[PDB]
Amino acid sequence: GSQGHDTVQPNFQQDKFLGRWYSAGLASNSSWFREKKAVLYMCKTVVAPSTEGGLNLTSTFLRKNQAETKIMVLQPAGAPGHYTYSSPHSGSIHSVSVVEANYDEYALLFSRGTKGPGQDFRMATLYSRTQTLKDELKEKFTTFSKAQGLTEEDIVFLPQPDKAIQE
Ligand SMILES: CCCCC[C@H](O)/C=C/[C@@H]1[C@@H](C/C=C\CCCC(=O)O)[C@H]2CO[C@@H]1C2
Repeated sequence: GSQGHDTVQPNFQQDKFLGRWYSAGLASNSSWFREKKAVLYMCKTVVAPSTEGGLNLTSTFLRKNQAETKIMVLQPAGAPGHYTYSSPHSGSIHSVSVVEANYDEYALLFSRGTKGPGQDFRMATLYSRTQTLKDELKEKFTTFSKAQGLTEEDIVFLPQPDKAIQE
């Protein structure tokens, strides 16, 4: 048994976090998004400084089940472990918080969206800057998931891109 609503650890450092990253772990607290989460395998993800003085995470996946190519702009909001990025939904509204993240080790972020519609969807992204399995990151994210009420069908850990003939 376990419990927990959510929590963010202040003192975030984009200096040793911003940049290119490798897919390792992901999650989602949505019911409609999960139906699509099962079709998003490994790929490339890089976050660079936005032209508007912020952050821009560009995603890209070629071949293998599905080919993706998008980019979001994250802008800090008050606390260090709190930002927002115009996502898909007409008015593009999103919010993200750093539940932990370590220096030169790994980066973890939780993206939740709260809009009038009442979506109240959440997400957990794990970025590996080494391409290795971290016990702390694995345990911190996996466990933190319980507090975030993750979804077994929403979790995505560096899926195998053995999708052939999907050019
Ligand atoms: C609404 C916000 C969406 C943010 C998406 C995010 O910036 C992308 C993350 C990359 C994912 C693959 C990319 C796209 C999957 C799209 C699935 C879909 O068609 O809806 C996973 C592999 O590396 C990471 C985790």
